[PDB]
Amino acid sequence: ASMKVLFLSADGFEDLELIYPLHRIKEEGHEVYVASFQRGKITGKHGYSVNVDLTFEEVDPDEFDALVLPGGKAPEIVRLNEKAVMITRRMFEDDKPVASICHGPQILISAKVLKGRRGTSTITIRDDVINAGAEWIDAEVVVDGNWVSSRHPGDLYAWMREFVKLLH
Amino acid sequence: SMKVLFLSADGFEDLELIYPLHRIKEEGHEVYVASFQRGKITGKHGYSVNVDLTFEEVDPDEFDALVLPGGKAPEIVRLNEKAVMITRRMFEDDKPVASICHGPQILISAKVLKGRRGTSTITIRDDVINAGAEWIDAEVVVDGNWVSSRHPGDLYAWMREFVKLLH
Repeated sequence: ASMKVLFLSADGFEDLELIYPLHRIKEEGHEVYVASFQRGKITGKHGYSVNVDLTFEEVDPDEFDALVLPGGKAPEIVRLNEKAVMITRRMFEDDKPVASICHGPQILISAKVLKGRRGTSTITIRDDVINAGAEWIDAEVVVDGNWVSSRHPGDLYAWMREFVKLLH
Repeated sequence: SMKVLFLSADGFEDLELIYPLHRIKEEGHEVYVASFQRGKITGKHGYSVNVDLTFEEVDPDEFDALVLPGGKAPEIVRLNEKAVMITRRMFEDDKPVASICHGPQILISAKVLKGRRGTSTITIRDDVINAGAEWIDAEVVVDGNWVSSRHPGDLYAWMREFVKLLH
């Protein structure tokens, strides 16, 4: 079956980490939506632009089948938005497929869903993932039930290779 | 499992090189970045990729498919006789060749486009037409072995069709 996949991001996203899964997932015939603080566009660390489909306030988590959490600087401000964190917690706790890369897990940390879980992130926040109760693993991709996690843009091939398997 | 060669240089459009590298590797194919020299090459937006081999080191007979990303790189790549030879040989041998944006400037220089059909960035439409091809404004065009797209907005469709050609 086809899915509606939600992406949470903001200005300062790591360009490849948002744009790669958008296209890769759309290739499969899934529908992709980007939520952020405001309608309009968001701009990456490296200058690429992405259109925003809806705001965090507008999101009904029950309307979406899967969640993607790219990295960059964006997770540090996205994790301060209580709605974005509530969306994340709801979707993750409902056991919907959730994909994260790089700093994306800072949103998962804030969502208080990582205790007893296993995955990865940029190693620069390894200690924070551990402090959130998860086992941190240094690997290109980790699959922990619904949670598919990778570290950085070198891992993109493996990240979506594993994530697309959950999107049916 | 095929060996897929990418021709690029400094000034490449970052997504147009990096998206297909990962997308194709996902499939279990082996990917190779060739440029003027060993070391690294850096995109328009500052992403870096390692160079696996030089143009002069490439035997086109050892590669199964070819990818030609865009940006500023094609305009200097098309000046390299060997890079142009690699592309002419692989294309005439009917191996899968994917191009996007300015990548077809290399195909123009390889003199392989007469009576062919495809796309590119619209800013070089007239040059593709002058090379003997029919130019189509579409997110992806498939003309036998030649899969062509225009710009980063077309990436999903571009590799969707190209991966099919690879299997």
